[PDB]
Amino acid sequence: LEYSELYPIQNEYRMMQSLDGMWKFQFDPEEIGKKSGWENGLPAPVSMPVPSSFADFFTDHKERDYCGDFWYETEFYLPAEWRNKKIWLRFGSITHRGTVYCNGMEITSHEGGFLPVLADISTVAKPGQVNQVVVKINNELNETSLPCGATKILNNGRKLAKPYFDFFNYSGLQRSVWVIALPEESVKDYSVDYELCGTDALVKYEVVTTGEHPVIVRLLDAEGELVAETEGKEGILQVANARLWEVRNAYLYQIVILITDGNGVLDEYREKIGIRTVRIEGTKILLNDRPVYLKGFGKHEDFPILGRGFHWGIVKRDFECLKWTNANCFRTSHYPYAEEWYQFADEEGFLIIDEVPAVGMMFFEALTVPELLKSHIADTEEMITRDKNHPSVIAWSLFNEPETITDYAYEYFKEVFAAAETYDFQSRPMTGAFEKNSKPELCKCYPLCDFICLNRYYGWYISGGPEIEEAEELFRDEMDRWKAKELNVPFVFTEFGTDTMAGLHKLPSIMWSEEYQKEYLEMNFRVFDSYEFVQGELAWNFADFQTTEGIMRVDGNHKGVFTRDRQPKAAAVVFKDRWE
Amino acid sequence: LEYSELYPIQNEYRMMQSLDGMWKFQFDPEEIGKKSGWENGLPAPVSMPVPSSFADFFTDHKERDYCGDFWYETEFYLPAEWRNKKIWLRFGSITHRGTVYCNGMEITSHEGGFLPVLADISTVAKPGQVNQVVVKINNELNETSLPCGATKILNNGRKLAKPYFDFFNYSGLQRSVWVIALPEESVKDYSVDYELCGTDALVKYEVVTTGEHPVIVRLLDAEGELVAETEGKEGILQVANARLWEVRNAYLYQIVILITDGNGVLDEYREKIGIRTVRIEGTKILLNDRPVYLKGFGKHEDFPILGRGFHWGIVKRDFECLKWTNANCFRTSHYPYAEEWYQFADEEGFLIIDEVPAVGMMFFEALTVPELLKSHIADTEEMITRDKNHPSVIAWSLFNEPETITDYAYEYFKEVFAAAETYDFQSRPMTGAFEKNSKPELCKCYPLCDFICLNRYYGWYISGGPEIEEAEELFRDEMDRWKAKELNVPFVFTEFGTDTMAGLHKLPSIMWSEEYQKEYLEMNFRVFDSYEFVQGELAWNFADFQTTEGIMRVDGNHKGVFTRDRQPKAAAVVFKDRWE
Ligand SMILES: CCC[C@@H]1NC[C@@H](O)[C@H](O)[C@H]1C(=O)O
Ligand SMILES: CCC[C@@H]1NC[C@@H](O)[C@H](O)[C@H]1C(=O)O
Repeated sequence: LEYSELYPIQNEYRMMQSLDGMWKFQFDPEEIGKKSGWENGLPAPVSMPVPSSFADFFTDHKERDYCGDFWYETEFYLPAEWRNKKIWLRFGSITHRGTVYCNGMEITSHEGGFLPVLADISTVAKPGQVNQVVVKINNELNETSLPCGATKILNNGRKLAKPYFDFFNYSGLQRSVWVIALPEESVKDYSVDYELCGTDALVKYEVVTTGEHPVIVRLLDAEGELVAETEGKEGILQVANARLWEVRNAYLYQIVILITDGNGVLDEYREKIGIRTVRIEGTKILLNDRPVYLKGFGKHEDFPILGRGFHWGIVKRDFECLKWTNANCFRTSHYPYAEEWYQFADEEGFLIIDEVPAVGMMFFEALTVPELLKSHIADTEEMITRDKNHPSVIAWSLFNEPETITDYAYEYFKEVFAAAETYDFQSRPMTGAFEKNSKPELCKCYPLCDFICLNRYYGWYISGGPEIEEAEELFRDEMDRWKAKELNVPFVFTEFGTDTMAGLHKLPSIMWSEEYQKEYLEMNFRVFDSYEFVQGELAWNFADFQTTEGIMRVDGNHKGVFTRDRQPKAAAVVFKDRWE
Repeated sequence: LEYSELYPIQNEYRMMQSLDGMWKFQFDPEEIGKKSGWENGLPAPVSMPVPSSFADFFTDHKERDYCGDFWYETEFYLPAEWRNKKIWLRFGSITHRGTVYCNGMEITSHEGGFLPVLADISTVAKPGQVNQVVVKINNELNETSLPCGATKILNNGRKLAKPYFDFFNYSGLQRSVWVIALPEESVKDYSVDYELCGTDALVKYEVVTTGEHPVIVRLLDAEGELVAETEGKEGILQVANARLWEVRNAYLYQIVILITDGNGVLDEYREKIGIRTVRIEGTKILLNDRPVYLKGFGKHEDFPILGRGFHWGIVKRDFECLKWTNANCFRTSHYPYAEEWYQFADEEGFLIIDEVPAVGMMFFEALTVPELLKSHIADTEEMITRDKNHPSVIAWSLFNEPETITDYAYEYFKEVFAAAETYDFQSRPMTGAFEKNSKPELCKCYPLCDFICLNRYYGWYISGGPEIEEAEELFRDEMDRWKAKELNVPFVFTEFGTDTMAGLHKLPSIMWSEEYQKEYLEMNFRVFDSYEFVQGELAWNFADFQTTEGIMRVDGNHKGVFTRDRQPKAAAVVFKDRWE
């Protein structure tokens, strides 16, 4: 990468200033912004909160459903002291794609709406002056970038997003934005990997800097005491009597990376890390050499009014709810989340399956597929480079429900997995979520996976309601087929659930009632527990969330175990009791 | 005041750094923190979002309902450049009362949970180092501070808040927190007052600084061009062809206040202001010499999960909803809001009745009343000093539903109104909201008001439901009595409404149904419109909001016209159509 993914910090060598707040904002339906000097300032803006999704603020359909080019602007005062440093704009994300301008100058463009965008403004920044940032953003969907979809043209050239995925096309500046200053020679990247040696541990590391000066790496314990120190861009930190990062029982060391010259320090980067190993052994998932059974949910970045907008309050409530259910894991369905989610998971000892936005791929024979592959690999590189050093991240999900039964699909995913392996210093488990169409006798892609993730809806989409006993039989039939393959790999259910309207009660139960959600889960558990190789269950979904409007979605997706405002339906207790 | 209420800005002279994010947090039920040295760091903290109210994150009752002492902590790097500046911690608020520590040292204490707390850390700050802030907060209610209530002690020592008011006792660090650096001689306060002279305007001003050097005041138009300049701490800016700030049609000038010495500028403060006049003439409220009829709502700072936590997203959605109803006004029931609300009202041309938290006073013969009065006047000073220069703020509300029929109450409020007048350079209208118990024949306090605000619930608390025809006659009976008093002042209804459960439909309507809310409002409008001296209507409430639990509150107060997640009930269209 031509930039650092490292989370910004502030110390003697590194500075940061938050650009969060009310920005200026303007829709650009005629695509005339770059033609009309908008990169020097928007002509008729309104105020827009950052971070947030823009959609749900407005009271008119055409604003909520806006698809196309739209613009953000703000101004910030840059302290004189920042002069001649490497000055960067850092966006938590820009959804889905955009071009960053600063002081009227095009700086960078980025494709992919769920990972950091870094824009080097060193040569155009004005220290000791007011500076301007303008962002051209586009939220259209296509088949050459993730997540995939189409764009429909209505009356008067009005664009409408048509997702190939089941979540609302929220967009904008949905995460925090910073302007930062780095030293001219800086720590750009680092990677850690762990080995357990009895009561001791080894922290293997690599550091990438933008210069040739000497590197020192220190490890501090949770009280800030030095426990290990080594010299060099590559080395091993030996940790006596290591306190391991454990499931729902985190312990975090602090790694400190220093660049020195002679007597003085040029740069210092610090980050909390956790000493832990994750391995697949036969059909078991091992955390620190002990089997762990995954218990939790697929989630979304989704909340009333804010859309996918980041807010620590959402993190806090969601983790308190997760803990109350006795969960230990969640999947970042269906895109990398704000970095802050992983920081918190690290502190709370939660396990994360980190997922790239490869959703809506079902297809692999189109002439656009080479471009799609490039995008998919790029997103994978960015995700892994960003998230690899979180102890919470124990697996990568490289797709959700693609077509997998053709040789077209196999050669495609072979390239993605190959690329992912080169990016992850830890080589931790890689997987993807399979839809039912990926039949055991047909699927060609499951051998690429370290463990297999299944999304199954026996009792909802297949033989629901009065046919639920047939659903169970069909479920066991498929699992018997997987069992007979004797693949000797763990299986994790990454989706199963029923749309459930809070307050809809019926005796006997019906599809959409709270009682049916309970009965469906009970049936699914009976099936899960019948197969030794099942090693995890992540329910779909943690909470009701927004989707595209349609005849199958009653104000979004109601397969939540919690309501959208984060309150438990009856089925939440079923999970709580089972996972205890 | 021993500090500045001015909103923080960043420029060559003034620096700011956000402390928002995840803080450390610890409950202190045994009241042991200070004797245990917690000001040096919390021993077993959890993470808590700032800004937010802490209550609704947790999944246990005793955490949600916690009443007593609790502590916050965070750390921040101070740039070395900030040395030789005056360095301050600035809390948007600390709810309800607290003591600020920095680097282990007690800095300041504050009583009053809805206005800024400033802590001068100049002498203890360590520029170029990590610094620590710890805050001890208490959220108990009593009768010597606002808002009033009691604190119940359960037999096991556990405390429970018992409000005398109808909103949940949210508390914590509910607004943004900054650390800021000011020049050693700085602009501390300023006041503007307007006079309209044909097509021109006069901006009279006073500036208070922390030194004796010359002051220059400039006024810039909305495009940044100079329209007026004067020298001196007191003066008049002459504005040719002034573009007045108008209801729902804002125009904002920028005032620029400079301190200078012989070698140049020492400090620069800039703020947007709007040229407008507010006057009461007979039964009319005049804005820029033209009558205005107030149309809008009482609001709350209240949102799912965040509690009263500030978020620009809530501001944006709420103002879009307000504009959609064709409103022009809201009251900050029942406490000053975060400053950002007023900034936005200034931009959107909304009128604000700014209200001090004098709620729950019904009582004035108790030995504790002199201390309550001092608290009330202190909050009034802070509110008016903070908010006086907003063009949106057209009136001060100095109470909500106190006892007003005794001589004790009259002497009390006489002092509050006198104090408020001394603090407001503009001498704008002052008022308070009266309950029904303040009968026209018995109330002694309405003559203190420049206009009268009535809270009335004819058709809800009085003769609701099958008796609504009687309610209308009773309402007209009271209004006929007010009419016969011929007070020649405007009346504004500041509360009227019905609890309404979204989705409860009945024909014929019943109390709590959406249809009844519509019929109740239609009845109230017929009465309002029967009296010339009625000059405004602010419905209770904009949105459903959280209250203490009880047999009368079904998950909070449902008199909202919008739901808590900001969607319109049937009655919302009734307002929209009337106010259009
Ligand atoms: C049978 C595929 C189910 C589908 N899987 C992907 C999720 O993103 C959707 O929300 C989920 C659903 O339809 O509920
Ligand atoms: C008869 C007084 C009514 C009362 N007034 C003050 C508000 O803070 C309450 O919410 C409102 C209510 O009970 O709805």
